[PDB]
Amino acid sequence: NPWWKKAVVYQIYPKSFKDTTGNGVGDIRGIIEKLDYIKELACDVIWLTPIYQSPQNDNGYDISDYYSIHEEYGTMADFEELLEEAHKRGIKVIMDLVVNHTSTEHRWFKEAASGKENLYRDFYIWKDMKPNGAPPTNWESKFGGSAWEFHAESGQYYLHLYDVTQADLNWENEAVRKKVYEMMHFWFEKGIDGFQLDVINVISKDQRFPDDDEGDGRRFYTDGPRVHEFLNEMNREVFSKYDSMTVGEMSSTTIADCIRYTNPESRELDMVFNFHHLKADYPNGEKWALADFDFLKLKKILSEWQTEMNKGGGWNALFWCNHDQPRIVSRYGDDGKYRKKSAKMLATAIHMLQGTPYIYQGEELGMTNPKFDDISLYRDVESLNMYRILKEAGKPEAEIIEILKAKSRDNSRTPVQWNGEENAGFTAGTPWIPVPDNYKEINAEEALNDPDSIFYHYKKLNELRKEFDIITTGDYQLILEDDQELYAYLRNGADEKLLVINNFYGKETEFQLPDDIDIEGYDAKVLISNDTDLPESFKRFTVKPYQSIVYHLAK
Ligand SMILES: O=[N+]([O-])c1ccc(O[C@H]2O[C@H](CO)[C@@H](O)[C@H](O)[C@H]2O)cc1
Ligand SMILES: [Mg+2]
Repeated sequence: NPWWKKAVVYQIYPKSFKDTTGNGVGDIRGIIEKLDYIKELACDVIWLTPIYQSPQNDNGYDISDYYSIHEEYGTMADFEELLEEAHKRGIKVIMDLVVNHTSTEHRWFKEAASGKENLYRDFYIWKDMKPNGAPPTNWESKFGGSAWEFHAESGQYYLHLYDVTQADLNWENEAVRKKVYEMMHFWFEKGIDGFQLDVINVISKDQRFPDDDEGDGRRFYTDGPRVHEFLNEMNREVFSKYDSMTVGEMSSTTIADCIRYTNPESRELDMVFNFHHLKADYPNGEKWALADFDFLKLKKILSEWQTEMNKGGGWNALFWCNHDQPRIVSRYGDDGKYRKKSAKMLATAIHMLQGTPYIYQGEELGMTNPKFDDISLYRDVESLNMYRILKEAGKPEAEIIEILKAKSRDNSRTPVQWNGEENAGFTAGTPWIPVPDNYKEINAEEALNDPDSIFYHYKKLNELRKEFDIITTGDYQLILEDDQELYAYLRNGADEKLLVINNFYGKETEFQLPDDIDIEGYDAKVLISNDTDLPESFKRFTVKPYQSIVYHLAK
C-alpha cells in the first residue's frame, strides 16, 4: 500500500504561482509561503514543472544544466528549504524529468556538435544527408517542419522531435543512460520524492530510421522497442532505491503499453497520464480548430481506461488540466452562470474514478480561461505566430481572437488569483502575463471564506480519498453509456458501492437506475453533492443543471 495510491497531487507552474520579489514572475519563495494553503486544500504532493537552468527557448523544457535552478525562480537553498518545509507539513515534492532531449546549449551538445570524433558525439542522434539531398528521414518535428537540423561545422543532421534547440538524447548509448541516472540520484539524495517523466515514451527510436509513408514518423519512436527495457533499467538503477512516486507522461500511447508501464510486476513506472480525454473536442484531430466536445466519446475513453487498467493491474494518473490545456470549467463546464456548480461537477466526475488525482493550480478556485480580447495580452509564441498568419490570410480580427480565446496555450498560464488586490495579489510589480478582470470575484481569499466554494468541495473530495477505501479499491462500472447529458457510473466494492451521477450540461434530465444494478439490501447516503436539492429516491429523479451527486451504498 504505497503512499502515492491515495495521494492528491497539486501541479504548480512556478512562473505563474506566486511572485515574492516584484519582478512579475513566480518564484520558489512564493511556493514556500503557500504551503499552508496547499495543506489546507488537503493535497499531500506538490509537483513542479521544470525550474532547471535553461535558455528558455521552450518554456523550460529545453534544459542546459540539470543540476541547477533557473536563477529567476530562486536558489538551491530556496529549493532545499521548500523540501524541508513541505516535508514538515506531510507534503511530498516531485520534479519534472525531461530527458528525451536537452537544450543545444547543454555542455554535452556544445562538445558533441563540434566534431564527429568528440567524446560526447554519440550523446545525440546524428545522421547524414540522403544522396538525393533529402534529410535522413521524412519525419516531422512536433513543432512542424523536419525533425532533422543540419549542423554545417560537423556536416551531419541531429534529430529533434521537438523544437530546433531541443536535441534528442541517444538512449541507445549506455553512457547517456548512466549520466541521466547519476543526475536523478543527485535529486533523490537531496530528498525529492519522485518525478514526472516528460514524454518518456519516445526515447526508444527504430535504429533503422525508415521513412514513414503513412504518417509523420511517430510510429518509429512512439512506445518503441526498448522503452520498457529502458524504464525497467531506470527503475532498477534509481527508483528501486527510494520511497518514490513516478508518473510518466505518455505521448499518443496505447492502453496495452500503459498497463505494461504501470503494473507493479513490470517494475517500470507507478502511474501514467494519457491525453485522450483531452482531445475530445478536436474535430478531425485539428488541435487549433473550434468544436463542441463529443460527450459520448469522452465517456467511452474514460471508461475504457478505467476498466482495462483495472483489469490489467495498471494505475492511472487522473487530471483535467495542465499548463498546456484550457482550464476545464471553460472547456468542459460552463464558465458562465454555472461556473461554481459545473466546476464542482467536473472535480467529482474525475476524482471518483480509480487512480491518483492531480489538481492544477487555480483549478480549485474555478479559474477560467482569461478571454483576452487583444493580441497585446498574449505571450506564447505559437499564439502570436498563429495570429500573424491568420491575419495575413485575411481572417477578420474577431474570428482570430475567438480562436485564441479557445486554444491559446497562455490560457491556463495566467497568475493564480490570490485575493482582490492589485493583480490579484500575485505580485507587487507587473505580472509577466496579465490577470483577467474576473479576479475580483474569483480568488483564494474569497473562496476560503465561502463554505460553499469550489475550494472546499475539492478539499472534501481530497479527504474522502483518505477516508473511504472504496475510492481506491472499488472497480469501475459505466452506466447510461449512451445518455446525451449524464455521466454516471458505479464503483463496486465488498457489500459497498459508490453511485456517481454527473450532469454534464445545463438542462434538467431524468436519471433512472438500470435494472441490472443489484442493490437489494443496500442503504444509501450522500457522500458528496454540489446541490442541496436532493432526490427523494436516487433510483429515479430529475437531475438539475450541472448537478453532481455521489451516493455511498452499504449493505
Ligand atoms: O516548449 N515547450 O515547453 C514545449 C515543448 C514540447 C511540447 O510538446 C510535447 O512535449 C513536451 C516535452 O518537452 C511535453 O512537455 C508536452 O507534454 C508535449 O505536449 C510542448 C511545449
Ligand atoms: Mg519573482
